[PDB]
Amino acid sequence: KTGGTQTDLFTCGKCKKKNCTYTQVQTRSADEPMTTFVVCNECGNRWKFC
Ligand SMILES: [Zn+2]
Repeated sequence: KTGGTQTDLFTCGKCKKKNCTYTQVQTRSADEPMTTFVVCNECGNRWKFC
């Protein structure tokens, strides 16, 4: 009950598995382009990629 998709491109930094979700948002406006964040659906370890 969050707003992301199961992608499994990056591993977590704890559970060391492949069940991470990512979202592609672009901070303030849709003309100030994308940022890719990756969040583990398992323990909740999150980091970014861009
Ligand atoms: Zn984790």
